[PDB]
Amino acid sequence: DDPNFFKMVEGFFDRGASIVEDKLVEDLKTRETEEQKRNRVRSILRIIKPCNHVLSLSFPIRRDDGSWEVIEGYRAQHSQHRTPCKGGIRYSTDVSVDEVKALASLMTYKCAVVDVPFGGAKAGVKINPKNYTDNELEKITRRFTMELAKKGFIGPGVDVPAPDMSTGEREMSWIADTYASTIGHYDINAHACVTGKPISQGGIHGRISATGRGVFHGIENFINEASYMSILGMTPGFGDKTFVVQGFGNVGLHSMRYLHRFGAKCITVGESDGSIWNPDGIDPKELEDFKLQHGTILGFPKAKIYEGSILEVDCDILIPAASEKQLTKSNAPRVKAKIIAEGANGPTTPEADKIFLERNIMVIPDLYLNAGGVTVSYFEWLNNLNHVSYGRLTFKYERDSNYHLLMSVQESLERKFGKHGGTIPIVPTAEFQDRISGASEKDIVHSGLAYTMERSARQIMRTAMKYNLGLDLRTAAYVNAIEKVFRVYNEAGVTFT
Amino acid sequence: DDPNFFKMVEGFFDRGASIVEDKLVEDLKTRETEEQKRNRVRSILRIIKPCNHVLSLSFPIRRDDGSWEVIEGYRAQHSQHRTPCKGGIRYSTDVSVDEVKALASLMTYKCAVVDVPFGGAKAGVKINPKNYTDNELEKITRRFTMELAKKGFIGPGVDVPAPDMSTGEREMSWIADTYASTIGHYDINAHACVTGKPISQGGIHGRISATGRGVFHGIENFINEASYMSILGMTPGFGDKTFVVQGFGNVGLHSMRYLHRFGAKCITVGESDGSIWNPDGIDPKELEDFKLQHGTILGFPKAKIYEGSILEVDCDILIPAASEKQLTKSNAPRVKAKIIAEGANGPTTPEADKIFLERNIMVIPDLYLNAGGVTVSYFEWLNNLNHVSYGRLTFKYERDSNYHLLMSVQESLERKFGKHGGTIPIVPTAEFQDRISGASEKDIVHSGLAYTMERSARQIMRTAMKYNLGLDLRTAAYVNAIEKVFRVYNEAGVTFT
Amino acid sequence: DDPNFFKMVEGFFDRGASIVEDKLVEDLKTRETEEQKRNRVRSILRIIKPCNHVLSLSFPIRRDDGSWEVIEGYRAQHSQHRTPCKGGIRYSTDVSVDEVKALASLMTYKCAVVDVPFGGAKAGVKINPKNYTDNELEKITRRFTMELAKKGFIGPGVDVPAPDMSTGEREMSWIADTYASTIGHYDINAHACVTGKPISQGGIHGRISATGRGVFHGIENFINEASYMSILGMTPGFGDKTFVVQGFGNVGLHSMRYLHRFGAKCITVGESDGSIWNPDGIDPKELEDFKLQHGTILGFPKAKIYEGSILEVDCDILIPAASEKQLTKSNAPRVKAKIIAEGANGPTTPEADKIFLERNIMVIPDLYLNAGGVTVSYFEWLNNLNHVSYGRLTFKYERDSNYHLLMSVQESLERKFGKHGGTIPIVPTAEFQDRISGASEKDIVHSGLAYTMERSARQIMRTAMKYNLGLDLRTAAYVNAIEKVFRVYNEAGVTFT
Ligand SMILES: NC(=O)C1=CN([C@@H]2O[C@H](COP(=O)(O)OP(=O)(O)OC[C@H]3O[C@@H](n4cnc5c(N)ncnc54)[C@H](O)[C@@H]3O)[C@@H](O)[C@H]2O)C=CC1
Ligand SMILES: NC(=O)C1=CN([C@@H]2O[C@H](COP(=O)(O)OP(=O)(O)OC[C@H]3O[C@@H](n4cnc5c(N)ncnc54)[C@H](O)[C@@H]3O)[C@@H](O)[C@H]2O)C=CC1
Ligand SMILES: NC(=O)C1=CN([C@@H]2O[C@H](COP(=O)(O)OP(=O)(O)OC[C@H]3O[C@@H](n4cnc5c(N)ncnc54)[C@H](O)[C@@H]3O)[C@@H](O)[C@H]2O)C=CC1
Ligand SMILES: NC(=O)C1=CN([C@@H]2O[C@H](COP(=O)(O)OP(=O)(O)OC[C@H]3O[C@@H](n4cnc5c(N)ncnc54)[C@H](O)[C@@H]3O)[C@@H](O)[C@H]2O)C=CC1
Ligand SMILES: NC(=O)C1=CN([C@@H]2O[C@H](COP(=O)(O)OP(=O)(O)OC[C@H]3O[C@@H](n4cnc5c(N)ncnc54)[C@H](O)[C@@H]3O)[C@@H](O)[C@H]2O)C=CC1
Ligand SMILES: NC(=O)C1=CN([C@@H]2O[C@H](COP(=O)(O)OP(=O)(O)OC[C@H]3O[C@@H](n4cnc5c(N)ncnc54)[C@H](O)[C@@H]3O)[C@@H](O)[C@H]2O)C=CC1
Ligand SMILES: Nc1nc2c(ncn2[C@@H]2O[C@H](COP(=O)(O)OP(=O)(O)OP(=O)(O)O)[C@@H](O)[C@H]2O)c(=O)[nH]1
Ligand SMILES: Nc1nc2c(ncn2[C@@H]2O[C@H](COP(=O)(O)OP(=O)(O)OP(=O)(O)O)[C@@H](O)[C@H]2O)c(=O)[nH]1
Ligand SMILES: Nc1nc2c(ncn2[C@@H]2O[C@H](COP(=O)(O)OP(=O)(O)OP(=O)(O)O)[C@@H](O)[C@H]2O)c(=O)[nH]1
Repeated sequence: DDPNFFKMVEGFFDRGASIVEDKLVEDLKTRETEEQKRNRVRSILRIIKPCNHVLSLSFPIRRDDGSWEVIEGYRAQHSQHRTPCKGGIRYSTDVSVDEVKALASLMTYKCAVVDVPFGGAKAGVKINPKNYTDNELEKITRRFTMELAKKGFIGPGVDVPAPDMSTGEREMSWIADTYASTIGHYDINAHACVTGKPISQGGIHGRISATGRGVFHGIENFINEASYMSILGMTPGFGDKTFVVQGFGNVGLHSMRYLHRFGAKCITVGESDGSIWNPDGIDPKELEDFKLQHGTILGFPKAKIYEGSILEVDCDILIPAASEKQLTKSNAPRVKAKIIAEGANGPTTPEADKIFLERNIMVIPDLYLNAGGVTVSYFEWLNNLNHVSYGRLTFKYERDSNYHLLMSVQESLERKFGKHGGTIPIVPTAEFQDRISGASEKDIVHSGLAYTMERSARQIMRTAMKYNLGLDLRTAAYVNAIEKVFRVYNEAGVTFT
Repeated sequence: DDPNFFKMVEGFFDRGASIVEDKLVEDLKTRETEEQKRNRVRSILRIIKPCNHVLSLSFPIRRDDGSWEVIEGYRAQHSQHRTPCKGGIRYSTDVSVDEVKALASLMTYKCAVVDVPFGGAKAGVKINPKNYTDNELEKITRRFTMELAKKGFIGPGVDVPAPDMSTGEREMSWIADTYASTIGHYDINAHACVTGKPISQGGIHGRISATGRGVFHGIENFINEASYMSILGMTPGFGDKTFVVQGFGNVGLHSMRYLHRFGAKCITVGESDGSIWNPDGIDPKELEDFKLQHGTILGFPKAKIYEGSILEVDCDILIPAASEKQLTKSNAPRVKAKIIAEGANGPTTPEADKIFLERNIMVIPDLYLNAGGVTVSYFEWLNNLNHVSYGRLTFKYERDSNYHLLMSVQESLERKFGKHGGTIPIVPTAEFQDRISGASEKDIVHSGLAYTMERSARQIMRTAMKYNLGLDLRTAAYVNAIEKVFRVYNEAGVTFT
Repeated sequence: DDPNFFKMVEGFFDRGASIVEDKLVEDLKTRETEEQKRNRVRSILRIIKPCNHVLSLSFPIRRDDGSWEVIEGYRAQHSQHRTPCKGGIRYSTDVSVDEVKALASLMTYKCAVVDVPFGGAKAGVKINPKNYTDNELEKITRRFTMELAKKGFIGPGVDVPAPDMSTGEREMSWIADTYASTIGHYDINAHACVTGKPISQGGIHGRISATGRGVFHGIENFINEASYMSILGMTPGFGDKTFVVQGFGNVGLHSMRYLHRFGAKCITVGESDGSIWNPDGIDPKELEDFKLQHGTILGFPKAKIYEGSILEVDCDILIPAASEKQLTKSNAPRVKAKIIAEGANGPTTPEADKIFLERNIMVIPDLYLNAGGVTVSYFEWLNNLNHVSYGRLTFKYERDSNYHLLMSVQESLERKFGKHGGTIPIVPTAEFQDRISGASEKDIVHSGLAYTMERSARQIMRTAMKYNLGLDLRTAAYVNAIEKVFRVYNEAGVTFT
């Protein structure tokens, strides 16, 4: 059980088309024959599936010891029905076009599941950042954008890179600075070419913790749904149950704190080295220190090394957040859990899905969970496309206008019950007192994220009941994804051909 | 005491770096040695200080008598950490690269003190507009932009000119029309290349009086601060004290009315010709007529000519708003005032500062006062970048929604106290009645300006206490300025070098 | 014996580097250590070898029956040391990135062997032109350029497509017309984006027969070299020996006529269907008719069907001109020939080379033979980059000036021997009479091609003796190729890295 990662995501898309194909002909309003309309649907589905562009590079670089190297680099743009196309830049010696093509596809559907205006994209670099000088990573990241930009694969109108595995705000700043100063110098939207930038360079409050909140608001939108918890046989709530984490990195890290702050007791955590198992809870603050002190989660003196993979650890909510294809046909029989959230991108093989549906354990699709990161990188790309600190124009104004609603209510009452002259004191609460001056930059993020992953969780529930998919929310997700991208191709007069 | 105007502003920047350098190493989070980190700070400070681009021109023109002339023209772009770069266009026979370089620097800090997304810039033209036909000024202004545009010094992504000395809305319209019709024709943001345009050409309510409000809200934010007025030995309030004005032009003019309407009695006013001294108040309306009738503030029959410079006149609030370096080591001993506001750009020599701190008289930095003009020209550049009359989308909607808050409150009460059926009339006040339909174009200006210069006045107070700078708010201003521009260079991975 | 076609061409490049590496260190003039210089050479060699860009596409098309299809399309740009990059566009259901990458590499060396200023490139389309309407091929070819152009893979400054397998002047006209009218409309060099265009659309006399002349002048430059014919044991001349042809298409066709007109008796010919064997000669005119009448070379009533592959036919000069990898380890033992020319691109597997060197049969590298086609498509790209019919400016002038050389010689003699008054008639010959008006468009082609493949044949001979490669001219060719591309990288300061 190790399919070509692109043949796998295609496999999910397949079961999606196998169910939509019927409810999609009846919504096609053209005037043709029944079979003809189906010969129209299946055709458009064959256009969605493949990637529309897969660039492939090679970089002469000069390492600090003067020697040269080549660096294969990739970038796919899955679909063009929606511009621009976002997608992270991954640094790993395990990246390939067969991987990038699929990760590129997912973000075409992630962005469709959470209603974000972007096509899919993804860029890889065969590289191990743990090997190279922090000068060499600059000469590599800047060259990698110099190559893309001149071939039309970076720019606020075509593609928007983003952080991903083994990349952070450090790299994303090198990109925005190279693009702004070479190609899109005159363009007013220069700095808006990448997301995940540092705050001082045009970022957004909580771009790092963005994905974590995703995993959080996702789990919350289901744990607090009794219709499934009655099936899974658990309790709506967090402090009553626990969870584990694969891949203590950005997702895994912030998936903890936001899920740790509400009573859910993070049992264990692991990484490429080993596992750290404590059935009583690990402080996400303290462990975060060792990643900056001891280089690994190992040695953590408030837990122990675990002779076994996290995926088999007894818990309540499994969260693979480290790499692809981790759960598989050989790990599925030994999960011993109830819910498998997904921070990583397609961490479950399609063979293991049936076993999970068979074992009666709910799998929440990665299309829905790690989509939080996108929906915040959208606010960033949209922040620095308007050139204004959101809400700055109307801080002093909203603060005044609200002080005149409450006043008018007061002045109005002091004429009806004011016969005694009694001063009715209409004053804000503690909560409203914060929201007087309006929506600050952080407020729309903590809301626009919690809202985007509210509508999405419904549209997934609303579908899985319409088609009776039970706990295969994944298939229900692709249905909502495919139905949306279809109406774009259908009405667009797909081509000039 | 007549330093090179660029060696002067550098001198202020110096005393700024001399205090930040310590509290800035500890905020640098890189992993190096102490001395190394200081070898990193001082280096970045040497990058901020100089101008990154100083163009220099020469114009063949054809005067109306057919003769040719050359016209030296300058433009500096101080820093590029923030695009675009705004900066006025000054017409004076006293402009030079040594001047423009410094005025360019100030606006890099002005924009940093009031948190406005622009680098600094400034453009000069060795010219005397009082000499040339109002046709020749067009052939000069249009040629001056034709030259800049083709070399990448005008355009909504690089630079945005603005009014300044001896230029008004007349000139700024010639620029926007030349740029829109030659270089950026196809660009959607063509007309957004300059600010200070006429309203019919995309201006903003009160762009002329914008700078005056700055000087006003600045003074107000300090006069109403007892912590200093206890030191200066005066009273928080305006009608109890007076003020004078140097340079009756745009700043000086509107600095009067907005400071005249609140009881502060404008004692005198002067210009290149002479002074007009009346210890009982000059009507800013009446005097404004003579500038359009008698060509000068002289002859004003409700005052007298003053055999002396304004800077020595007895008053309470001195406002130099005419030119640079006016106060100096020779004028400082004879100020006879309490507060010296600054409408002009660096009207005080650094030598006179010590004398002012010694004489125990508070000097409000020009970085803070005339920054109002920028913060409104930002709203303009941001108005005509969105292509919509701000608030037009939601006039009829907010008006309705507010009529349903007040109604719901009424309908809610008529069920609790409505046992008598008594019609509770929840109706807006007089004030709220204006703010029903929402934020109009003028409302955000009168607020966004009053708000921007609220946060700034605090950050300056908040610093001058943290470092104990007493009344040298100027040094406190640069500290806040330098700390902000530093975090941009620091995190940006300053160069690809 | 069926290596990955890119692992094969790499294999030749390898044996090339294995011999140059020594004679290339001594020509490196930098000041380093011996081993260091070798750590510099091997590094640059690792930069040359891989492709710098390999795009990959997918086309929604609308077949005439209304159904949709996807069409994978590829394009590689091997190297960028020389812009633009030429390369054909092949239509075949057997194309893939693993093929295009190598064919792209060859043209980086072809162009280096014949000193033509282009990097390598190649574009494929998984398609069978024998299946689609001649309308559908237009909707496919135009879309394929629309996709490339917007991503910077067509244009006289980056890439220049050209005819190749299953494409002719029909397709190349659709490309030039689509590019000229969409992307490079304003560009003055629009129509110069592709070569192989029809004459009326900016072609060159004999662009079709261009490659054939290549195969001809190549063979001639060796057959008339006794130094090898003494080794091979044959006779310098054509009418005394015969030859066969694989792949009667463009190359194979015109390889016949130009080699048929000089006595060499074309024995047989074959194609995807079958062979046509006549040991007495096939009229290239008559057989050309059946390709336009009977759809195949079969049925040709002046020969017979041959139960066997051409590659084993007894002859004197074998010319595979149909596809890749035709000769191989299984066909090498049964060649029964003396010289194997190569019209096709790498039609010989590296394993069969040793067998050919062992069997003492000379293999002429495809790098040298089919390079004629490029050297004419260069004249085209250079014709329509100058916007003038070459030689038109000086037809009437050269005709006059020559009539004054011959006259002056006459007038000069009629003073020395003119004592008798005898009219010396200095008049042109028959041959010169043609070349009076100068170099017409066709003359430079028939010369610039015959000349380009003169210098190249020497530099290959001049190398194979310097290094004693005997009859492995192929390895001698790559040596001259690598030595040239190396001096470009070496001196260029290879990167900004
Ligand atoms: N971080 C983000 O912004 C986003 C991340 N994701 C997904 O989340 C996943 C992880 O987040 P990242 O930020 O990439 O974390 P990261 O970039 O910090 O690295 C993940 C960590 O997991 C560990 N790990 C990697 N492979 C492993 C394996 N096979 N077994 C055990 N441990 C392993 C590594 O030590 C690494 O520290 C990624 O796979 C990505 O697909 C998706 C969207 C946004
Ligand atoms: N290089 C570029 O083109 C960049 C452009 N931008 C744009 O600027 C706007 C900034 O808004 P926000 O940062 O959200 O406001 P904000 O109030 O969130 O500002 C965040 C930080 O930026 C600093 N800052 C503000 N103005 C500055 C200036 N003129 N110079 C140096 N530092 C300054 C402030 O001190 C604050 O610490 C964004 O909308 C973005 O579109 C932002 C970053 C880089
Ligand atoms: N007006 C604006 O939009 C802004 C102005 N400023 C600063 O405000 C100052 C004045 O405002 P402007 O609009 O330029 O005024 P303005 O362009 O109307 O001219 C200033 C007036 O002051 C008088 N004056 C000039 N030099 C003088 C001297 N040495 N002694 C006595 N009188 C003199 C002149 O007669 C002139 O009428 C300028 O120096 C400029 O740096 C700063 C930001 C924006
Ligand atoms: N040349 C250009 O490209 C210009 C573009 N603009 C853009 O147009 C927008 C206009 O909004 P505001 O002026 O703030 O609205 P507004 O309500 O403030 O309009 C101000 C004046 O413009 C006049 N006006 C409005 N639409 C007009 C039209 N179609 N033709 C002639 N006059 C008209 C109105 O009568 C009004 O007196 C701005 O956002 C600006 O971005 C503005 C000026 C010039
Ligand atoms: N024609 C040109 O302009 C140039 C051609 N070449 C090379 O010359 C070769 C042939 O020239 P083209 O113009 O492509 O000819 P073409 O495009 O007319 O087709 C070649 C012919 O050979 C036959 N053929 C193909 N594969 C075969 C196989 N496996 N067995 C038997 N017969 C087969 C086909 O029936 C076809 O008619 C190509 O492989 C190409 O690499 C190289 C440079 C320029
Ligand atoms: N669409 C475009 O931009 C094209 C531009 N060109 C340029 O035009 C130049 C033409 O030179 P050659 O064709 O080598 O000269 P040529 O003497 O070889 O002309 C070849 C044919 O073109 C025809 N022709 C010449 N001028 C014409 C015109 N104004 N309208 C229609 N047909 C005409 C002639 O009758 C002749 O049959 C080339 O240098 C090429 O650069 C050529 C073809 C297409
Ligand atoms: N690595 C790390 N990041 C943190 C930590 N605390 C907060 N952050 C991030 O830094 C940002 C600033 O935190 P706050 O000032 O508390 O604002 P906030 O958004 O209310 O913080 P949260 O509610 O925890 O998301 C947050 O949005 C988080 O994304 C922490 O302890 N460790
Ligand atoms: N030169 C000059 N300008 C004026 C005068 N009165 C108003 N203005 C400017 O013209 C604009 C229109 O004035 P109003 O209709 O009163 O609107 P406003 O913003 O409430 O006016 P103010 O509150 O005085 O700023 C104002 O914003 C001022 O900038 C005046 O008497 N003389
Ligand atoms: N298919 C085909 N093409 C031909 C034939 N004869 C000539 N051509 C091509 O058409 C062009 C015009 O031929 P010519 O007028 O004889 O000029 P040319 O260049 O002297 O012809 P060649 O010397 O045979 O190359 C030639 O350059 C050939 O490329 C032919 O019989 N069949």
